Amino acid sequence: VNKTELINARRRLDEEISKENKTPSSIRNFDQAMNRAQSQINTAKSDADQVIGTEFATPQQVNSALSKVQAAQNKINEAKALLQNKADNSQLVRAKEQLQQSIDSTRNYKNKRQAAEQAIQHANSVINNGDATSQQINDAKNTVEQAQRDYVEAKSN
Repeated sequence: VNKTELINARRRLDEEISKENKTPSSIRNFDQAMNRAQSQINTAKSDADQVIGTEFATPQQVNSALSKVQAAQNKINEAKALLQNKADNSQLVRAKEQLQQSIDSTRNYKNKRQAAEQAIQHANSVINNGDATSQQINDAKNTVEQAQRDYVEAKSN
C-alpha cells in the first residue's frame, strides 16, 4: 500500500500554527480550541502512527486513518481561524512622539524589562522540556522576539 498521503497528512498535524503578530485574545481563543480538540487530534495521530508503522498495512487501514487525520486537521484549522492579526500602531507611536515634542516612560520601561525576563524564563522552561512540541518552541520564540522588540522600543523613548 502507498502510505504517502497518510504520512504527509500526519506530519501536517505537527506543523506550527504561527502566533507571530497575533492578538493576545485571539491566541487565548486558539489555545482553548486546540485543547477542546486535543483528544481527537491525539487519537488521529496515534491511529495514523500505528498504520504507518504496520509493515503490511492495508489500503482500508490507510484510508480509515487518513479520514481521522483529515478530520483532526479540520479541527486544527478551525482553531487557527480564531487567530487575528495585530494592527500596526507605528504611525500612532510617531504621532504621539511628535505631540510630546510639541509640548510614565520609566514604569513602561520597567514593565517591558520584566516582560523580557519572563520571556527568558519561559524559553528556558521550553528548552529544557524534552517533550516540547514544534508549536511550543515556536510560540516561545515568537514571545522572546516580541519581548525583545518591546524592550528596545521602551528603552528608546
